[PDB]
Formats: sequence, structure tokens, C-alpha cells
Amino acid sequence: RPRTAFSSEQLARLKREFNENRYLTERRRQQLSSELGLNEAQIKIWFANKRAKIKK
Amino acid sequence: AFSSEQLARLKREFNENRYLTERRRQQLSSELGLNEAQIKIWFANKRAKIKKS
DNA sequence: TTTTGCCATGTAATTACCTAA
DNA sequence: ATTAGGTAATTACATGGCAAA
Repeated sequence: RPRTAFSSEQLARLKREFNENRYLTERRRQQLSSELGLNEAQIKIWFANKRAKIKK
Repeated sequence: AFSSEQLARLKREFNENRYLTERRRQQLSSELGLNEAQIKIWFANKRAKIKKS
């Protein structure tokens, strides 16, 4: 699976979503994937890493 | 589809340690003639079943 | 009882995704 | 993002019961 740089608009929307809830449901992750032009697995791993860093 | 003998030994093991160590997973796989993935999944399913008691 | 046959229950495997390194 | 060890829900289908002619 290729690494990818997220455009600032993508990170903005992801942090916006993460600010409300650090956990993403499957249906919402699909909606976001389609809205941001991002693979679901990228959104899923982003959230996973984000939660781990916020824990430090 | 596990045998009566495989299931008895897996149960005996589970009773002693409900969590698999790498070495125990290896031993069981060898002695019972099963793949380590099957030993792993059996223990995971078992813990989930016991949790429904 | 035999024996057919059908559904409910059990379970191995799969899917999905979490934390942690 | 990967690898690993776990839970939880679900799938896929094996099989135990039991009903009944």
C-alpha cells in the first residue's frame, strides 16, 4: 500500500471530523473517502495514527 | 472439523492458559497436526464463546 | 421403531478494525 | 504505512435434534 501526502484541504477536513469524534464509523468513512478523494484505508490508518499520537 | 482427541487437548490447554504463547501454539500445532492459524483461531473463538456464558 | 427430512444450534473461518510498536 | 496480538460480529456450512409418515 503506497504512502500518500494529503492535500491541506484533506487534512483540514480530517482534523475537522477528528475534532468531533476520534472514531469513524464505516459508513462515515465511505462518505469522507468519496468527499475527499481519499482511499478508505488511508482515512482509517490516518485516524488510527492520530489517536495514538494524541495519547502522547 | 477437529477430532475428539484434538479438541480434548486444546481444551486441556485452554483451561491452563486461555491465551496462547508462541511456544504453546507451536507445540500444539506440531503434536496435533494442525496449522498454527487454526490453533490461534480456535483459542480466539473459544474465548469469545466462554464470554457468552 | 425405522427413516426421512428439515430447521436450529454449533463452530471454523472470514471480515473488520482496535491498540501498540 | 506495516506487523502483530486482541476483540467482536458475521459468514458459511456442518451437524444435532426432533418431528413425523
